[PDB]
Amino acid sequence: DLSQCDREPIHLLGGIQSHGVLLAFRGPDRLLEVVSANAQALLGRPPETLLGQPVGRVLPAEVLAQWEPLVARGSVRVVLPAGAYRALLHESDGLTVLELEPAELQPGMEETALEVVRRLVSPLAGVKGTQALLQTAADTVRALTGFDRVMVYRFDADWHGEVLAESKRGGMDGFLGMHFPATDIPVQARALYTRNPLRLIADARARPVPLLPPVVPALGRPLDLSNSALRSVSPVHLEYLRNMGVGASFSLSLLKEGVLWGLIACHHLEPLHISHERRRACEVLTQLLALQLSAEERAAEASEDAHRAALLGQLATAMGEGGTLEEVLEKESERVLALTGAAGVALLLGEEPLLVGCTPAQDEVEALVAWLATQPFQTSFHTDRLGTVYPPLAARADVAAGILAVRLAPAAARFAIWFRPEVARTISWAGNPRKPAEPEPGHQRLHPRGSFQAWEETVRDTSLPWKRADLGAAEGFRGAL
Ligand SMILES: *C/C=C1/C(=C/C2=NC(=C\c3[nH]c(/C=C4\NC(=O)C(C=C)=C4C)c(C)c3CCC(=O)O)/C(CCC(=O)O)=C2C)NC(=O)[C@H]1C
Repeated sequence: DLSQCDREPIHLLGGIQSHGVLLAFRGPDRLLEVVSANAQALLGRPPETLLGQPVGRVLPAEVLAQWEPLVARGSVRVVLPAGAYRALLHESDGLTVLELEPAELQPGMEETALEVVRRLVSPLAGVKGTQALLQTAADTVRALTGFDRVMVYRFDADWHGEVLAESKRGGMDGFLGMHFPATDIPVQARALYTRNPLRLIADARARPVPLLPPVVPALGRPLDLSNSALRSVSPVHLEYLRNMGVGASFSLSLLKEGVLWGLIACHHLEPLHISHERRRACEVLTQLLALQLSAEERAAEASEDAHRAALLGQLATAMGEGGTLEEVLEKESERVLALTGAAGVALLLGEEPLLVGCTPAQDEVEALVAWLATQPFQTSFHTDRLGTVYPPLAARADVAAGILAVRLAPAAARFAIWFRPEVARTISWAGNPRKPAEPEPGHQRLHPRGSFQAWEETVRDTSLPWKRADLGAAEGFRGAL
Protein backbone atom coordinates (compact mmCIF):
# COMPACT_ATOMS: atom_id res chain seq x y z
CA ASP A 1 0.00 0.00 0.00
CA LEU A 2 0.85 3.73 0.13
CA SER A 3 3.54 4.12 2.80
CA GLN A 4 6.38 2.02 4.16
CA CYS A 5 4.32 2.03 7.36
CA ASP A 6 1.87 -0.19 5.46
CA ARG A 7 4.47 -2.84 4.55
CA GLU A 8 5.67 -4.18 7.88
CA PRO A 9 4.28 -7.76 8.21
CA ILE A 10 3.12 -7.38 11.80
CA HIS A 11 1.72 -10.93 11.92
CA LEU A 12 5.15 -12.40 10.99
CA LEU A 13 7.48 -10.63 13.42
CA GLY A 14 8.19 -13.90 15.22
CA GLY A 15 7.97 -12.66 18.80
CA ILE A 16 5.63 -13.00 21.76
CA GLN A 17 5.24 -10.99 24.94
CA SER A 18 7.21 -12.16 27.96
CA HIS A 19 4.26 -12.79 30.30
CA GLY A 20 3.13 -15.81 28.24
CA VAL A 21 4.35 -18.96 26.52
CA LEU A 22 3.52 -20.25 23.02
CA LEU A 23 3.72 -23.85 21.77
CA ALA A 24 2.69 -25.03 18.29
CA PHE A 25 2.09 -28.75 17.70
CA ARG A 26 1.94 -30.59 14.37
CA GLY A 27 0.15 -33.66 13.17
CA PRO A 28 -1.52 -36.69 14.73
CA ASP A 29 1.23 -37.21 17.32
CA ARG A 30 1.10 -33.49 18.22
CA LEU A 31 4.85 -33.02 17.83
CA LEU A 32 6.23 -29.71 19.12
CA GLU A 33 7.27 -27.69 16.09
CA VAL A 34 7.45 -24.04 17.22
CA VAL A 35 8.02 -22.95 20.82
CA SER A 36 8.71 -19.62 22.49
CA ALA A 37 12.27 -19.19 23.76
CA ASN A 38 11.03 -18.50 27.32
CA ALA A 39 9.07 -21.77 27.50
CA GLN A 40 11.01 -23.10 30.47
CA ALA A 41 8.86 -20.57 32.35
CA LEU A 42 6.13 -23.21 32.40
CA LEU A 43 7.75 -26.36 30.95
CA GLY A 44 10.59 -26.70 33.48
CA ARG A 45 12.95 -27.79 30.67
CA PRO A 46 15.00 -25.95 28.02
CA PRO A 47 12.49 -25.59 25.18
CA GLU A 48 14.90 -26.31 22.31
CA THR A 49 15.32 -29.85 23.69
CA LEU A 50 11.58 -30.48 23.20
CA LEU A 51 11.13 -29.63 19.50
CA GLY A 52 10.01 -32.87 17.88
CA GLN A 53 8.63 -34.41 21.06
CA PRO A 54 4.95 -35.41 21.28
CA VAL A 55 2.68 -33.27 23.45
CA GLY A 56 2.20 -35.81 26.25
CA ARG A 57 5.98 -35.74 26.73
CA VAL A 58 6.28 -31.92 26.64
CA LEU A 59 3.49 -30.32 28.62
CA PRO A 60 3.05 -30.33 32.41
CA ALA A 61 0.87 -33.08 33.83
CA GLU A 62 -1.49 -30.30 34.92
CA VAL A 63 -2.08 -29.14 31.34
CA LEU A 64 -2.39 -32.69 29.99
CA ALA A 65 -5.02 -33.30 32.69
CA GLN A 66 -7.08 -30.54 31.02
CA TRP A 67 -6.46 -31.60 27.42
CA GLU A 68 -10.00 -32.84 26.67
CA PRO A 69 -11.80 -29.59 27.64
CA LEU A 70 -8.97 -27.62 26.05
CA VAL A 71 -9.44 -29.41 22.72
CA ALA A 72 -13.24 -29.33 22.93
CA ARG A 73 -13.61 -25.70 24.04
CA GLY A 74 -10.35 -24.03 22.97
CA SER A 75 -9.87 -22.38 26.38
CA VAL A 76 -9.40 -23.70 29.93
CA ARG A 77 -8.04 -22.60 33.28
CA VAL A 78 -4.95 -24.58 34.37
CA VAL A 79 -3.27 -24.39 37.77
CA LEU A 80 0.49 -24.57 37.28
CA PRO A 81 3.31 -24.28 39.81
CA ALA A 82 3.73 -20.70 38.56
CA GLY A 83 0.07 -19.94 39.33
CA ALA A 84 -3.24 -20.08 37.50
CA TYR A 85 -2.90 -19.78 33.74
CA ARG A 86 -5.42 -19.47 30.95
CA ALA A 87 -4.66 -21.96 28.14
CA LEU A 88 -5.89 -21.06 24.64
CA LEU A 89 -5.94 -23.08 21.42
CA HIS A 90 -6.21 -21.89 17.85
CA GLU A 91 -5.07 -23.06 14.43
CA SER A 92 -2.42 -21.40 12.28
CA ASP A 93 -0.27 -22.61 9.35
CA GLY A 94 -1.51 -26.16 9.81
CA LEU A 95 -0.39 -26.18 13.46
CA THR A 96 -2.33 -26.27 16.72
CA VAL A 97 -1.11 -23.25 18.68
CA LEU A 98 -1.29 -23.40 22.47
CA GLU A 99 -0.87 -20.14 24.36
CA LEU A 100 -0.55 -19.81 28.14
CA GLU A 101 -0.94 -16.48 29.94
CA PRO A 102 -1.64 -15.56 33.58
CA ALA A 103 -5.29 -16.21 34.42
CA GLU A 104 -7.86 -13.87 35.97
CA LEU A 105 -7.23 -13.60 39.71
CA GLN A 106 -10.57 -12.12 40.83
CA PRO A 107 -13.36 -14.73 41.17
CA GLY A 108 -15.99 -11.99 40.96
CA MET A 109 -14.67 -10.53 37.68
CA GLU A 110 -17.62 -11.74 35.60
CA GLU A 111 -20.11 -10.53 38.21
CA THR A 112 -18.47 -7.10 38.04
CA ALA A 113 -18.52 -7.25 34.25
CA LEU A 114 -22.25 -8.02 34.17
CA GLU A 115 -22.82 -4.92 36.34
CA VAL A 116 -21.06 -2.63 33.88
CA VAL A 117 -22.86 -4.34 30.99
CA ARG A 118 -26.05 -3.19 32.74
CA ARG A 119 -24.97 0.46 32.47
CA LEU A 120 -24.63 0.18 28.69
CA VAL A 121 -27.66 -2.02 27.91
CA SER A 122 -29.87 -0.08 30.35
CA PRO A 123 -33.56 0.79 29.83
CA LEU A 124 -33.05 3.67 27.43
CA ALA A 125 -29.33 4.07 27.64
CA GLY A 126 -28.05 6.68 25.24
CA VAL A 127 -30.96 9.00 25.98
CA LYS A 128 -28.78 12.09 26.63
CA GLY A 129 -27.07 12.10 23.26
CA THR A 130 -24.66 9.67 21.66
CA GLN A 131 -21.91 11.69 23.34
CA ALA A 132 -23.19 10.40 26.68
CA LEU A 133 -23.13 6.89 25.16
CA LEU A 134 -19.45 7.26 24.20
CA GLN A 135 -18.64 8.59 27.67
CA THR A 136 -20.43 5.69 29.34
CA ALA A 137 -18.44 3.25 27.20
CA ALA A 138 -15.17 4.95 28.18
CA ASP A 139 -16.14 4.96 31.87
CA THR A 140 -17.21 1.31 32.00
CA VAL A 141 -14.14 0.05 30.12
CA ARG A 142 -11.94 2.06 32.50
CA ALA A 143 -13.81 0.68 35.52
CA LEU A 144 -13.47 -2.88 34.26
CA THR A 145 -9.81 -2.66 33.13
CA GLY A 146 -8.34 -0.28 35.70
CA PHE A 147 -6.33 1.43 32.97
CA ASP A 148 -5.31 5.03 33.70
CA ARG A 149 -6.80 6.46 30.49
CA VAL A 150 -9.48 5.16 28.11
CA MET A 151 -10.38 6.88 24.83
CA VAL A 152 -13.02 6.43 22.16
CA TYR A 153 -11.26 6.94 18.82
CA ARG A 154 -13.24 7.29 15.57
CA PHE A 155 -11.80 6.85 12.09
CA ASP A 156 -12.75 9.63 9.72
CA ALA A 157 -13.25 9.30 5.97
CA ASP A 158 -9.53 9.48 5.07
CA TRP A 159 -8.69 7.04 7.95
CA HIS A 160 -7.15 9.67 10.15
CA GLY A 161 -8.98 9.59 13.47
CA GLU A 162 -10.01 11.69 16.43
CA VAL A 163 -10.71 11.13 20.10
CA LEU A 164 -14.44 11.61 20.71
CA ALA A 165 -14.56 10.83 24.43
CA GLU A 166 -12.14 10.16 27.23
CA SER A 167 -12.20 8.68 30.73
CA LYS A 168 -9.10 9.11 32.87
CA ARG A 169 -8.05 9.22 36.49
CA GLY A 170 -7.51 12.58 38.14
CA GLY A 171 -4.33 14.41 37.15
CA MET A 172 -3.79 12.48 33.92
CA ASP A 173 -3.30 14.36 30.69
CA GLY A 174 -5.47 13.32 27.79
CA PHE A 175 -6.17 13.55 24.07
CA LEU A 176 -9.86 14.48 24.02
CA GLY A 177 -10.81 16.20 20.77
CA MET A 178 -7.41 15.71 19.12
CA HIS A 179 -6.78 14.32 15.64
CA PHE A 180 -4.16 11.78 14.58
CA PRO A 181 -2.73 10.90 11.15
CA ALA A 182 -3.96 7.83 9.30
CA THR A 183 -0.37 6.48 9.42
CA ASP A 184 -0.62 6.21 13.21
CA ILE A 185 -2.59 2.99 12.54
CA PRO A 186 -1.43 1.84 9.09
CA VAL A 187 -3.45 -0.12 6.57
CA GLN A 188 -2.28 -3.63 7.50
CA ALA A 189 -2.90 -2.88 11.17
CA ARG A 190 -6.43 -1.72 10.35
CA ALA A 191 -6.92 -4.95 8.34
CA LEU A 192 -5.72 -7.17 11.19
CA TYR A 193 -7.87 -5.26 13.70
CA THR A 194 -10.96 -5.87 11.57
CA ARG A 195 -10.43 -9.66 11.93
CA ASN A 196 -8.89 -9.76 15.44
CA PRO A 197 -10.75 -7.17 17.55
CA LEU A 198 -8.63 -7.19 20.77
CA ARG A 199 -4.95 -6.56 21.50
CA LEU A 200 -2.96 -6.13 24.72
CA ILE A 201 0.55 -4.65 25.13
CA ALA A 202 1.29 -5.51 28.77
CA ASP A 203 4.67 -3.76 29.02
CA ALA A 204 5.68 -1.29 26.31
CA ARG A 205 9.32 -1.47 27.45
CA ALA A 206 9.74 -5.25 27.54
CA ARG A 207 11.77 -7.05 24.90
CA PRO A 208 10.06 -9.59 22.63
CA VAL A 209 10.52 -13.31 23.19
CA PRO A 210 11.55 -15.04 19.95
CA LEU A 211 10.08 -18.27 18.63
CA LEU A 212 12.23 -21.36 18.01
CA PRO A 213 12.89 -22.15 15.25
CA PRO A 214 12.53 -18.69 13.68
CA VAL A 215 10.55 -20.08 10.73
CA VAL A 216 7.88 -22.72 10.39
CA PRO A 217 10.17 -25.29 8.70
CA ALA A 218 7.57 -26.31 6.10
CA LEU A 219 7.00 -22.66 5.09
CA GLY A 220 10.36 -20.87 5.44
CA ARG A 221 8.70 -17.90 7.18
CA PRO A 222 7.72 -17.14 10.79
CA LEU A 223 4.54 -18.61 12.28
CA ASP A 224 1.44 -16.54 11.45
CA LEU A 225 0.54 -14.84 14.76
CA SER A 226 -2.58 -13.09 13.37
CA ASN A 227 -4.86 -14.76 15.93
CA SER A 228 -2.35 -14.99 18.79
CA ALA A 229 -3.16 -13.31 22.10
CA LEU A 230 0.57 -13.09 22.96
CA ARG A 231 1.81 -11.53 19.69
CA SER A 232 4.51 -8.92 20.21
CA VAL A 233 3.58 -5.76 18.28
CA SER A 234 5.51 -3.65 15.75
CA PRO A 235 8.66 -2.10 17.28
CA VAL A 236 7.73 1.26 15.73
CA HIS A 237 4.47 1.23 17.68
CA LEU A 238 6.25 0.32 20.90
CA GLU A 239 8.42 3.41 20.31
CA TYR A 240 5.27 5.44 19.71
CA LEU A 241 3.84 4.36 23.07
CA ARG A 242 7.17 5.20 24.73
CA ASN A 243 7.11 8.68 23.15
CA MET A 244 3.57 9.07 24.52
CA GLY A 245 4.78 8.10 27.98
CA VAL A 246 2.59 4.98 27.98
CA GLY A 247 3.74 1.81 29.76
CA ALA A 248 0.85 -0.51 28.86
CA SER A 249 -1.80 -0.41 26.14
CA PHE A 250 -5.01 -2.29 25.37
CA SER A 251 -7.40 -1.58 22.48
CA LEU A 252 -10.63 -3.00 21.14
CA SER A 253 -12.00 -2.66 17.61
CA LEU A 254 -15.41 -1.03 17.22
CA LEU A 255 -17.07 -2.86 14.32
CA LYS A 256 -20.30 -1.17 13.28
CA GLU A 257 -22.33 -2.92 10.56
CA GLY A 258 -19.26 -4.82 9.38
CA VAL A 259 -16.63 -2.07 9.05
CA LEU A 260 -13.91 -0.82 11.39
CA TRP A 261 -15.51 2.33 12.77
CA GLY A 262 -13.00 3.10 15.49
CA LEU A 263 -11.29 1.79 18.59
CA ILE A 264 -11.56 1.98 22.32
CA ALA A 265 -7.93 2.61 23.29
CA CYS A 266 -6.61 2.24 26.84
CA HIS A 267 -3.33 3.56 28.26
CA HIS A 268 -1.53 2.80 31.52
CA LEU A 269 1.51 4.69 32.77
CA GLU A 270 3.03 1.45 34.13
CA PRO A 271 3.06 -2.19 32.90
CA LEU A 272 -0.31 -3.87 33.33
CA HIS A 273 -1.56 -7.30 32.28
CA ILE A 274 -5.32 -7.80 31.79
CA SER A 275 -6.50 -11.41 31.80
CA HIS A 276 -7.91 -13.07 28.69
CA GLU A 277 -11.36 -13.35 30.29
CA ARG A 278 -11.32 -9.70 31.44
CA ARG A 279 -10.42 -8.62 27.88
CA ARG A 280 -13.30 -10.73 26.50
CA ALA A 281 -15.60 -9.05 29.01
CA CYS A 282 -14.46 -5.66 27.72
CA GLU A 283 -15.20 -6.93 24.22
CA VAL A 284 -18.85 -7.36 25.27
CA LEU A 285 -18.91 -3.68 26.26
CA THR A 286 -17.52 -2.62 22.88
CA GLN A 287 -20.01 -4.81 21.01
CA LEU A 288 -22.77 -3.23 23.09
CA LEU A 289 -21.50 0.27 22.27
CA ALA A 290 -21.54 -0.53 18.55
CA LEU A 291 -25.11 -1.85 18.86
CA GLN A 292 -26.26 1.23 20.79
CA LEU A 293 -24.67 3.56 18.22
CA SER A 294 -26.32 1.71 15.33
CA ALA A 295 -29.70 1.76 17.06
CA GLU A 296 -29.47 5.52 17.68
CA GLU A 297 -28.10 6.34 14.21
CA ARG A 298 -30.91 4.40 12.52
CA ALA A 299 -33.44 6.02 14.86
CA ALA A 300 -32.10 9.43 13.84
CA GLU A 301 -32.39 8.50 10.16
CA ALA A 302 -36.01 7.42 10.62
CA SER A 303 -36.85 10.66 12.45
CA GLU A 304 -35.12 12.81 9.80
CA ASP A 305 -36.93 10.95 7.02
CA ALA A 306 -40.29 11.67 8.68
CA HIS A 307 -39.41 15.36 8.87
CA ARG A 308 -38.62 15.38 5.14
CA ALA A 309 -41.91 13.65 4.25
CA ALA A 310 -43.76 16.19 6.42
CA LEU A 311 -42.08 19.05 4.58
CA LEU A 312 -43.08 17.61 1.21
CA GLY A 313 -46.65 17.29 2.51
CA GLN A 314 -46.69 20.86 3.82
CA LEU A 315 -45.39 22.12 0.46
CA ALA A 316 -48.10 20.19 -1.41
CA THR A 317 -50.68 21.78 0.89
CA ALA A 318 -49.14 25.20 0.13
CA MET A 319 -49.32 24.46 -3.60
CA GLY A 320 -52.71 24.69 -5.23
CA GLU A 321 -53.78 26.95 -2.39
CA GLY A 322 -53.45 29.71 -4.98
CA GLY A 323 -50.61 31.31 -6.87
CA THR A 324 -48.26 29.88 -9.45
CA LEU A 325 -45.66 27.31 -8.45
CA GLU A 326 -43.07 30.11 -8.38
CA GLU A 327 -45.17 32.16 -5.96
CA VAL A 328 -45.64 29.22 -3.61
CA LEU A 329 -41.93 28.36 -3.56
CA GLU A 330 -41.04 32.00 -2.87
CA LYS A 331 -43.52 32.17 0.02
CA GLU A 332 -42.45 28.74 1.33
CA SER A 333 -38.69 29.39 0.96
CA GLU A 334 -37.89 28.22 4.49
CA ARG A 335 -39.56 24.84 3.89
CA VAL A 336 -38.04 24.44 0.41
CA LEU A 337 -34.56 24.99 1.84
CA ALA A 338 -35.19 22.76 4.89
CA LEU A 339 -35.85 19.80 2.57
CA THR A 340 -32.09 19.45 2.20
CA GLY A 341 -30.75 21.55 5.08
CA ALA A 342 -29.70 24.18 2.54
CA ALA A 343 -29.12 27.94 2.62
CA GLY A 344 -30.41 28.64 -0.90
CA VAL A 345 -31.98 27.00 -3.94
CA ALA A 346 -32.03 27.75 -7.68
CA LEU A 347 -34.99 26.50 -9.73
CA LEU A 348 -34.62 26.25 -13.49
CA LEU A 349 -38.21 25.59 -14.52
CA GLY A 350 -37.84 26.72 -18.13
CA GLU A 351 -36.56 30.28 -18.25
CA GLU A 352 -34.10 32.18 -16.07
CA PRO A 353 -33.36 30.63 -12.67
CA LEU A 354 -35.66 31.39 -9.76
CA LEU A 355 -33.26 32.16 -6.91
CA VAL A 356 -34.57 31.55 -3.40
CA GLY A 357 -32.39 32.20 -0.36
CA CYS A 358 -28.58 32.51 -0.54
CA THR A 359 -27.31 31.52 -3.97
CA PRO A 360 -24.59 32.67 -6.34
CA ALA A 361 -25.73 35.40 -8.69
CA GLN A 362 -27.83 34.63 -11.77
CA ASP A 363 -24.74 34.52 -14.03
CA GLU A 364 -22.90 32.00 -11.84
CA VAL A 365 -26.04 29.84 -11.52
CA GLU A 366 -26.62 29.83 -15.28
CA ALA A 367 -22.96 28.86 -15.87
CA LEU A 368 -23.24 26.09 -13.28
CA VAL A 369 -26.40 24.75 -14.96
CA ALA A 370 -24.64 24.59 -18.33
CA TRP A 371 -21.82 22.62 -16.69
CA LEU A 372 -24.19 20.26 -14.85
CA ALA A 373 -25.97 19.56 -18.14
CA THR A 374 -22.71 18.03 -19.41
CA GLN A 375 -22.03 15.81 -16.37
CA PRO A 376 -22.95 12.13 -15.91
CA PHE A 377 -25.21 11.72 -12.86
CA GLN A 378 -28.59 10.10 -13.78
CA THR A 379 -30.99 12.13 -11.59
CA SER A 380 -29.03 13.63 -8.69
CA PHE A 381 -25.58 15.14 -8.22
CA HIS A 382 -24.10 16.24 -4.90
CA THR A 383 -20.78 17.34 -3.44
CA ASP A 384 -19.60 18.93 -0.21
CA ARG A 385 -16.54 20.51 -1.89
CA LEU A 386 -17.73 21.97 -5.18
CA GLY A 387 -14.47 23.85 -5.76
CA THR A 388 -12.49 20.67 -6.33
CA VAL A 389 -14.64 19.65 -9.32
CA TYR A 390 -15.99 23.03 -10.49
CA PRO A 391 -13.32 25.75 -10.31
CA PRO A 392 -15.57 28.69 -11.33
CA LEU A 393 -17.23 28.55 -7.89
CA ALA A 394 -14.12 27.56 -5.94
CA ALA A 395 -13.70 31.02 -4.39
CA ARG A 396 -17.43 31.14 -3.52
CA ALA A 397 -17.46 28.81 -0.53
CA ASP A 398 -19.41 31.53 1.33
CA VAL A 399 -22.53 30.39 -0.59
CA ALA A 400 -21.68 27.29 -2.64
CA ALA A 401 -19.15 25.05 -0.87
CA GLY A 402 -21.67 22.27 -1.41
CA ILE A 403 -24.44 21.61 -3.89
CA LEU A 404 -27.20 19.06 -4.38
CA ALA A 405 -28.68 19.22 -7.90
CA VAL A 406 -31.57 17.13 -9.24
CA ARG A 407 -32.67 16.70 -12.87
CA LEU A 408 -36.17 17.81 -13.84
CA ALA A 409 -36.12 16.68 -17.49
CA PRO A 410 -34.43 13.98 -19.62
CA ALA A 411 -32.31 15.98 -22.06
CA ALA A 412 -33.18 19.60 -21.22
CA ALA A 413 -31.10 21.47 -18.63
CA ARG A 414 -33.86 21.83 -16.05
CA PHE A 415 -32.71 21.45 -12.44
CA ALA A 416 -33.29 22.24 -8.82
CA ILE A 417 -29.94 23.08 -7.17
CA TRP A 418 -29.65 23.48 -3.39
CA PHE A 419 -26.62 25.36 -2.01
CA ARG A 420 -24.66 25.22 1.26
CA PRO A 421 -21.89 27.47 2.62
CA GLU A 422 -18.65 26.12 3.98
CA VAL A 423 -18.40 25.11 7.64
CA ALA A 424 -14.91 25.99 8.85
CA ARG A 425 -13.48 23.44 11.29
CA THR A 426 -10.61 24.32 13.61
CA ILE A 427 -9.01 21.03 14.62
CA SER A 428 -6.13 20.18 16.95
CA TRP A 429 -3.71 17.54 15.71
CA ALA A 430 -1.66 15.59 18.26
CA GLY A 431 1.64 16.72 16.80
CA ASN A 432 2.44 18.27 13.43
CA PRO A 433 0.68 16.14 10.75
CA ARG A 434 3.23 17.43 8.22
CA LYS A 435 5.85 15.34 10.09
CA PRO A 436 3.97 12.13 10.99
CA ALA A 437 7.17 10.10 11.43
CA GLU A 438 10.92 10.58 11.90
CA PRO A 439 12.72 8.42 9.33
CA GLU A 440 16.44 7.87 9.53
CA PRO A 441 18.55 9.02 6.57
CA GLY A 442 18.06 6.53 3.76
CA HIS A 443 14.46 5.81 4.86
CA GLN A 444 14.97 2.21 5.95
CA ARG A 445 14.25 2.20 9.72
CA LEU A 446 11.57 4.80 10.59
CA HIS A 447 10.64 6.07 14.05
CA PRO A 448 7.44 7.69 15.32
CA ARG A 449 7.18 11.41 15.86
CA GLY A 450 8.63 12.76 19.07
CA SER A 451 5.88 15.24 19.91
CA PHE A 452 2.12 14.99 20.41
CA GLN A 453 1.56 18.64 21.36
CA ALA A 454 -1.44 20.41 19.85
CA TRP A 455 -0.97 21.70 16.30
CA GLU A 456 -3.90 23.75 15.02
CA GLU A 457 -5.38 23.95 11.53
CA THR A 458 -8.68 25.17 10.12
CA VAL A 459 -10.30 23.19 7.31
CA ARG A 460 -12.09 25.42 4.79
CA ASP A 461 -14.20 25.31 1.61
CA THR A 462 -16.23 22.22 2.65
CA SER A 463 -19.92 22.20 3.61
CA LEU A 464 -21.72 19.87 5.93
CA PRO A 465 -22.05 16.48 4.21
CA TRP A 466 -25.27 15.78 2.37
CA LYS A 467 -27.25 13.28 4.40
CA ARG A 468 -29.20 10.34 3.08
CA ALA A 469 -32.39 12.17 4.15
CA ASP A 470 -31.31 15.24 2.13
CA LEU A 471 -30.90 13.12 -1.01
CA GLY A 472 -34.25 11.39 -0.52
CA ALA A 473 -36.04 14.68 0.11
CA ALA A 474 -34.61 16.08 -3.12
CA GLU A 475 -35.69 13.01 -5.09
CA GLY A 476 -39.18 13.34 -3.60
CA PHE A 477 -39.40 17.02 -4.47
CA ARG A 478 -38.67 16.37 -8.16
CA GLY A 479 -42.22 15.15 -8.70
CA ALA A 480 -43.61 18.49 -7.51
CA LEU A 481 -41.55 20.42 -10.08
C1 LIG B 1 5.45 4.14 10.00
C2 LIG B 1 4.48 3.49 10.92
C3 LIG B 1 3.95 4.08 11.98
C4 LIG B 1 3.15 3.30 12.95
C5 LIG B 1 2.92 2.02 12.89
C6 LIG B 1 1.95 1.22 13.75
N1 LIG B 1 1.03 1.66 14.85
C7 LIG B 1 0.28 0.41 15.30
C8 LIG B 1 -0.63 0.20 16.24
C9 LIG B 1 -1.48 1.25 16.92
N2 LIG B 1 -1.38 2.59 16.78
C10 LIG B 1 -2.34 3.15 17.57
C11 LIG B 1 -2.53 4.65 17.60
C12 LIG B 1 -3.06 5.33 18.58
N3 LIG B 1 -3.06 4.99 20.06
C13 LIG B 1 -3.82 6.09 20.78
O1 LIG B 1 -4.01 6.14 21.95
C14 LIG B 1 -4.21 7.06 19.73
C15 LIG B 1 -5.00 8.34 20.02
C16 LIG B 1 -5.14 8.76 21.26
C17 LIG B 1 -3.78 6.62 18.45
C18 LIG B 1 -3.99 7.33 17.11
C19 LIG B 1 -3.02 2.12 18.22
C20 LIG B 1 -4.19 2.22 19.20
C21 LIG B 1 -2.47 0.96 17.83
C22 LIG B 1 -2.89 -0.45 18.26
C23 LIG B 1 -2.09 -1.01 19.45
C24 LIG B 1 -2.51 -0.39 20.79
O2 LIG B 1 -1.67 0.25 21.47
O3 LIG B 1 -3.69 -0.51 21.23
C25 LIG B 1 0.81 -0.72 14.46
C26 LIG B 1 0.34 -2.16 14.58
C27 LIG B 1 0.98 -2.72 15.84
C28 LIG B 1 0.71 -4.22 15.86
O4 LIG B 1 1.65 -5.02 15.64
O5 LIG B 1 -0.45 -4.63 16.08
C29 LIG B 1 1.81 -0.23 13.52
C30 LIG B 1 2.58 -1.06 12.49
N4 LIG B 1 2.70 4.29 14.01
C31 LIG B 1 3.23 5.68 13.65
O6 LIG B 1 3.05 6.66 14.30
C32 LIG B 1 4.01 5.56 12.38
C33 LIG B 1 5.43 6.05 12.65
